[PDB]
Amino acid sequence: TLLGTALRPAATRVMLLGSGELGKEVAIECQRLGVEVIAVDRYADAPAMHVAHRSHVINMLDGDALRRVVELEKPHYIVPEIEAIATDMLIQLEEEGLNVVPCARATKLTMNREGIRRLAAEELQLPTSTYRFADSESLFREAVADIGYPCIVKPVMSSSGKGQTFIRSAEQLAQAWKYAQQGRVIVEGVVKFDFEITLLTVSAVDGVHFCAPVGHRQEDGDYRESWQPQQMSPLALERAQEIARKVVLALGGYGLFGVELFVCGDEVIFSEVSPRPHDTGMVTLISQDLSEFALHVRAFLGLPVGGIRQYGPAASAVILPQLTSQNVTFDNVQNAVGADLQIRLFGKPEIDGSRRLGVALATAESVVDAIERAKHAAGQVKVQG
Amino acid sequence: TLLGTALRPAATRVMLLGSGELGKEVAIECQRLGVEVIAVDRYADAPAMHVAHRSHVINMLDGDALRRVVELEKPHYIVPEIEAIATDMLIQLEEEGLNVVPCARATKLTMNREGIRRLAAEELQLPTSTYRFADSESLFREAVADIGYPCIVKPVMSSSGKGQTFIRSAEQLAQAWKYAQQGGRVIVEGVVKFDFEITLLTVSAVDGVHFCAPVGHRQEDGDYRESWQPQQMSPLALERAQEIARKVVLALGGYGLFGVELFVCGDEVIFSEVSPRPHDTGMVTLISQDLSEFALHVRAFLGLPVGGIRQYGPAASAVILPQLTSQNVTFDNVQNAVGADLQIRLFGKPEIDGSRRLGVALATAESVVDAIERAKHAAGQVKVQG
Ligand SMILES: Nc1ncnc2c1ncn2[C@@H]1O[C@H](COP(=O)(O)OP(=O)(O)OP(O)(O)=S)[C@@H](O)[C@H]1O
Ligand SMILES: Nc1ncnc2c1ncn2[C@@H]1O[C@H](COP(=O)(O)OP(=O)(O)OP(O)(O)=S)[C@@H](O)[C@H]1O
Ligand SMILES: [Cl-]
Ligand SMILES: [Mg+2]
Ligand SMILES: [Mg+2]
Ligand SMILES: [Mg+2]
Ligand SMILES: [Mg+2]
Ligand code: NA
Repeated sequence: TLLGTALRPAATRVMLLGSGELGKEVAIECQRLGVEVIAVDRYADAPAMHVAHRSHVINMLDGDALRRVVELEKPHYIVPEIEAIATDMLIQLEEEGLNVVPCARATKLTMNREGIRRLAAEELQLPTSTYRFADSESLFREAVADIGYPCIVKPVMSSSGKGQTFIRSAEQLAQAWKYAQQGRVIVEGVVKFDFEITLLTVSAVDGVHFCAPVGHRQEDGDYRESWQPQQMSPLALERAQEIARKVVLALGGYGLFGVELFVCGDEVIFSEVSPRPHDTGMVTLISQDLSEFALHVRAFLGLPVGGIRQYGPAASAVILPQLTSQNVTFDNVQNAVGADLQIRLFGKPEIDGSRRLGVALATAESVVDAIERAKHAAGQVKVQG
Repeated sequence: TLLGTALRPAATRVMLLGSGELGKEVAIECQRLGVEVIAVDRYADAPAMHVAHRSHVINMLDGDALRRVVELEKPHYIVPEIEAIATDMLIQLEEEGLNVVPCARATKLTMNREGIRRLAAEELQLPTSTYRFADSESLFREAVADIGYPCIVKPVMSSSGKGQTFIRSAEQLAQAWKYAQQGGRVIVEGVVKFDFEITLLTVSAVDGVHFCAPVGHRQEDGDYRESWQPQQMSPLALERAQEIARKVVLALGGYGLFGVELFVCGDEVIFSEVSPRPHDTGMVTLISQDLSEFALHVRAFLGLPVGGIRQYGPAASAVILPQLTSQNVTFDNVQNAVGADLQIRLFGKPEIDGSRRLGVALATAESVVDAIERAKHAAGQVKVQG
């Protein structure tokens, strides 16, 4: 591995496609190794751009645009932060010699539930929830019919629980199908798990390594809190890793992956996977020697991970206000930091509704205490408009 | 404590005067809190400018120049990273309402050896080496004869051991003086024979004075080569060291992290000098603590409470200090400089012309001895070319 000096002619260049808070930390980790960072997004002043060398505002769903910025910047690595990109142009660019992290196929399979679900379920023969894909309400209707209640319906091209609907009644169908169209879907058979985890799996030169399992709390399709390590059976864990390894290897390429699983007893079920750092993984900003962000960069740059140290019970708790403003201020911060307590404020230029503006990070003697400590600090911050 | 959003009208603005690798980290820590950062230095593309919202290049020794840029960016805080700045204007600005970190007086006192030495030694009555100042070659010679041999002569305005001579005899008098003139006034200090020296990273915050675990370091030709933490010391030495550090920081005044340099002779501690800001030897904290010295400085000067500092066990830093002339430096064999319990930092410095710290290797282990070896080893693996 040979790295140049940022801004100099031999500099190594990283293009970030998506400049939110996750991209912001990858940017910091690149900066730490003197890697040149170009932050791209669909709006100006996205958090990653504050810390990048330069930025571009584009319609990332626009392949030609994507091609134009890439071509212009000639990056060594292209790192997408989100799903909402023209993965087709990624494939081409890759085919053309660009290094897409972890690999372009990976991005593609994961932006569509059909791909990923089929791969895992069918191709890899892994435990997942019961499901069915539908192209028409009739079929939708037909499908929900076969899955039963309750059931989840999601757009094959959805995230943050967008267009999704939890179905316990035939009456929602009308709207359910409509939401899911707001035109193909999946109907999944609700799983009754003890808890949900994120298994942060890094694929690198020295193989696949796992971070301690990350548990978390979702609400209204937003993770609220995450913690590490989530208490799991040795057997349960062994199984989770097996599934994660098969999947990551199956998708291919070096990088940090967020493998979403459900745990019931010693039983593990595959849900989905992010071919990049996952929001729940923000707890690794205080819980490990190497954050998920640092791991992603180490991996993609072709460097060996070797090992991941975990520092005890730890937690993250989001700062998720809901208001409209283009001039947010945060008061009472002195009560949101302290021993074994930190906070991050993203630099997002405005908000109009519900948005994640920062996160509180905490460590403690117990996972439970870590969670309270983190929750309490996020809650002391007064978000003003 | 109220913080705005960077780039927004109510943004909280921080101006860094000096954009080196130390400033770089301070900038990342500000950015992590959505703090707006303007990086200033005497050359372009300096490390911290890589991560700043905006950058300017001026003569920071020029009071007028300084005032212009402050007028132009209207920062809430002015954060000096080096000694060579218009301290007299800082004072003005601080009176004109600007927050100089930790304070403008602390900055004036420490910009020259005389200010800080007389304060510590005379006003604070802290233990220090014997010393004598001199402004002529003859007075220089008079000071040596009074101080005796061996002794060390140093220019009053300097750092990273520039123009310093470890004088063992009269033979060296002449060259010593000349070289000293190369880096006016000089200091002649008596040689302290300590067991080891430390940097005690002291944080003055709204909630008091906090101490990081002692950092030991090894110096060579003006540059620190390795640093490690914690450095073992008796309980008594640790207490005396913390008493000294608390006195000096409070005496200097203001919130921030300070780098208190001490010599340790068994249970006795002697004051050497102090950085009114993060210290290069403290880079080990980038791997060894929950909050690096940079995260700490920011926390403190923003007026937030520290609460406390977590130390993760034995660790060390080892500099990447090549010697070459280039404006396009590259680093190879990187795959053999990082791994389990092993990391590196590459600063992004635009050029080199001789010896210059371009990065640092960091490692943790079960003992400082193993950490240091691991870290020197990794730094050594890096193939610097240009
Ligand atoms: N079959 C299922 N059984 C039980 N809970 C489910 C099921 N599918 C989803 N969930 C829950 O819903 C959350 C979001 O479901 P996802 O399928 O991950 O949706 P998404 O829109 O892709 O959200 P992201 O991308 O993970 S943020 C999960 O984290 C679970 O809490
Ligand atoms: N009186 C003294 N006795 C014995 N050793 C000394 C004495 N003064 C300095 N040294 C040694 O020389 C090193 C450099 O001295 P400094 O006074 O710190 O020089 P410097 O130019 O200010 O370097 P910086 O500011 O730390 S980068 C110290 O870290 C000690 O190792
Ligand atoms: Cl004197
Ligand atoms: Mg998803
Ligand atoms: Mg999910
Ligand atoms: Mg000095
Ligand atoms: Mg010194
Ligand atoms: Na001040």
